[PDB]
Amino acid sequence: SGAIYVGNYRVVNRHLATHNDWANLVWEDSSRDLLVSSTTAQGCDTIARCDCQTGVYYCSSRRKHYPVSFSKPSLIFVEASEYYPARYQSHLMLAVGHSEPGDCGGILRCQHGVVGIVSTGGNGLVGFADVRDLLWLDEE
Ligand SMILES: COc1ccccc1CC(=O)N1C[C@@H](C(N)=O)CC[C@@H]1C
Ligand SMILES: COc1ccccc1CC(=O)N1C[C@@H](C(N)=O)CC[C@@H]1C
Ligand SMILES: [Zn+2]
Repeated sequence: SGAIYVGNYRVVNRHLATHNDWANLVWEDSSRDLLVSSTTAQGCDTIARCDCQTGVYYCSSRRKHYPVSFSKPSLIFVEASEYYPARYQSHLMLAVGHSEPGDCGGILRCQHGVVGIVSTGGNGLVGFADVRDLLWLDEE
């Protein structure tokens, strides 16, 4: 679990969105595993606007913050699950690092701010949904 709080937006994995999130929907994209809902309180996060390939992410299944090198956002095939059939997930970045299904929502940060959130994983791999291209999160 986990979410990003920027201005009056809450960014969550779409598969973990609540019914309140859906009632207050701003934007969602199933192919990205993202959903953004509106908030009443202002959050304390800043979104990175950069092409960084290094950073640190939080791993709940280890209670640890790990430094990582990660790939560029791309279309990556993700196996079928209880939330989606097998498909290409877009804007995904992979890294060698520990993850388990419950780690989704863990934030990845670089020196410029929030880069994305854990969305996928594998045997010694972790995948992050990028948020740096969503320029509108910084305004309106
Ligand atoms: C001190 O946190 C970090 C430091 C470096 C890099 C990453 C983090 C994680 C982070 O930003 N978290 C943990 C977070 C989560 N959902 O992963 C809950 C809220 C909070 C905003
Ligand atoms: C962090 O996730 C894992 C880590 C290790 C092993 C397996 C997983 C699970 C995983 O990849 N997904 C993909 C996710 C999606 N974005 O389509 C929905 C289902 C499930 C939460
Ligand atoms: Zn950066």
